[PDB]
Amino acid sequence: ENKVINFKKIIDSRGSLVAIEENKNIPFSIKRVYYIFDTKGEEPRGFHANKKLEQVLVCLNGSCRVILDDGNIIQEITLDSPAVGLYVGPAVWHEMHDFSSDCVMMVLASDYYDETDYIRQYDNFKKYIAKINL
Amino acid sequence: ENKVINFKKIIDSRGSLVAIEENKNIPFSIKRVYYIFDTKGEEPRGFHANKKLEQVLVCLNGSCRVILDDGNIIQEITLDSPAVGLYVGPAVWHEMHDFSSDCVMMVLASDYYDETDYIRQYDNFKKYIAKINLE
Ligand SMILES: Cc1cn([C@H]2C[C@H](O)[C@@H](COP(=O)(O)OP(=O)(O)O)O2)c(=O)[nH]c1=O
Ligand SMILES: Cc1cn([C@H]2C[C@H](O)[C@@H](COP(=O)(O)OP(=O)(O)O)O2)c(=O)[nH]c1=O
Repeated sequence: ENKVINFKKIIDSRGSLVAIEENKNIPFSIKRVYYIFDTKGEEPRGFHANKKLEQVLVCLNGSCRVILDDGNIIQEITLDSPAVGLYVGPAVWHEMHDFSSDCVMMVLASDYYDETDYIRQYDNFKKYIAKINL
Repeated sequence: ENKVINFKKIIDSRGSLVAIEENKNIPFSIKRVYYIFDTKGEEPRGFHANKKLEQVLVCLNGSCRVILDDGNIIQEITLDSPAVGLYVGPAVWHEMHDFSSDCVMMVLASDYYDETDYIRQYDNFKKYIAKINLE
């Protein structure tokens, strides 16, 4: 199961543009937009999962390597094009690594920041899935 | 003052984080998120106004020099910080200039793209506004 989303990209003498509409070219309604920039150090991030939240992750500059695990398959994806979106469904584990220095990462979430929706134990994630599986 | 937006930025060992939340640190509901990149050239962008659309421009990388006009007064602000947003309301003429080479410009909008919400002629815009004032 592929999670990548290629967005229609407009081009011209001016540059590029990519438009992202809730419930249109994305499975959900947008309620939060966030982004990580001016990164340093060599520690990855993420390593969590969400029970309700739905997201789409995009690398708008530079690139970063993403690992997705839906409890079925672990997928690794290097993002380095603002035209490629990565769908991170509920009950899916994710991690960011290899954040280039000029990297800008953006995330579109379907819901406000909720610390309580966050699974922080890979192992617990793995379990939560099982149950889900029955 | 009512146009410029200061987003709470989070800085740590790892980097910086900024989260925008519909109707939280922005006056409207996000229906679409668009962005410009891989720019090049010396021909600007924008030069129109929208009738109902509410927007917010954010320079995620490099810089951009923007112009605003609500018919009334003219304003200019150079967006170069991911933490700064710029509110662009209905009936506001606008222009984007000087995109740095490494510029990423993002825009959060109230609704989906709609070719018909635009005013691509300044005079009509001016008119548009006049017509409004009377009201
Ligand atoms: C993603 C996100 C983060 N934040 C805050 C949460 C933290 O205080 C900070 C970064 O945390 P985050 O990278 O999500 O997790 P961690 O605890 O491992 O650092 O940014 C928000 O306030 N809202 C959001 O939507
Ligand atoms: C902003 C935006 C533009 N577009 C497309 C429509 C146009 O063919 C193209 C150009 O955007 P625009 O700058 O608005 O106009 P113009 O090309 O006349 O200067 O972008 C979308 O499809 N969706 C969007 O959300």
